[PDB]
Amino acid sequence: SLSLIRKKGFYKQDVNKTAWELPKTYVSPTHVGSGAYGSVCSAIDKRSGEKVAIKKLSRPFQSEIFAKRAYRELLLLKHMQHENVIGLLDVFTPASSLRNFYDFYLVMPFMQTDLQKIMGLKFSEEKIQYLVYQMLKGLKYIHSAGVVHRDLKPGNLAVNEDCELKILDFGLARHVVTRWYRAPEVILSWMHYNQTVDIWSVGCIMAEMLTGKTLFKGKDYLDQLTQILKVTGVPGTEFVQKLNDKAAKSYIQSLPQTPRKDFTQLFPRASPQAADLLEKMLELDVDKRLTAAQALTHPFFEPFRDPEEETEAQQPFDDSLEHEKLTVDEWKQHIYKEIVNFSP
Repeated sequence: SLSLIRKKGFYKQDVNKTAWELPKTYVSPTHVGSGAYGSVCSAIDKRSGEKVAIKKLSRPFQSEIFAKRAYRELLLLKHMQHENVIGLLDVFTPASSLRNFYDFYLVMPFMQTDLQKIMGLKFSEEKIQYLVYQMLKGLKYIHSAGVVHRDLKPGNLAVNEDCELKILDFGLARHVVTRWYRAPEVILSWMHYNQTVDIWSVGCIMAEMLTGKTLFKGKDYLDQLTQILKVTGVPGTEFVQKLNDKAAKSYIQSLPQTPRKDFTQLFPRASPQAADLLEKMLELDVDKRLTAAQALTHPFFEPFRDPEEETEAQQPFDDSLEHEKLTVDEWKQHIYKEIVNFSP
């Protein structure tokens, strides 16, 4: 039938030449940024005076790829409940029914910036301890739900002036590069992957926080990896045997063999505990590399460690449609049901 819900509950405003339609409680929408999949405004929840981030999905029903990604993102954001993992305060559409459903919005905690904006500056070790501790807590959590990031980089780590950290954009890897944060087994596919793909990235980010320099930077990854392995050395026959390719085998065999790792030449100014953690995270062998839960027990983190904060997901993340192909309309119908049944 006919209804006044929409006109009473929502207002329209142009922000960054894009039409936004928001519930009346969210005021003063201000452009923050844009990507391929959405755009973000900050707004004030007038009920409390608090700042939130609102993401308008960008034409999510233009293709199956976009619609499926929007679905999986919504599901992930709804499932995760951890302080170091970005989550949902609200989702809504202006539409009163499925018939009229074309647009939706995600409401999230506002974070002023991200680590990419700070890279190049040398961080004090206590700042590294606190920020990397938060990264690992967040990873422990998503990993416990069966979710991996797989594309962790400074741009994906939201931070504020108090060094609070949230992880963004996890679980969407299956849905141009000169600085390389992905695990070598992911970039070069030379070995089976596990959840410690994200621990390698933490290592690269921590290395960069320490020195001010990107660890792997240049046109060709393998050439940049070599520069480091020439200084650091590689693991032995137990590692080489796991390699899925004899050309990868020859590459590793041609590098210096070093029984015990020592990142002293690599990071001369790094404290002993920093260097030791770096060595255990920046580990080529995927079975030897620390998990998040293991890295959290490292003495590097003692000044900030609170085991109670190191939670796990109560339930595994469930996405039966992960490998499915549906039409745009079928993805839309699945998304709509998830918006309607949302509750904070």
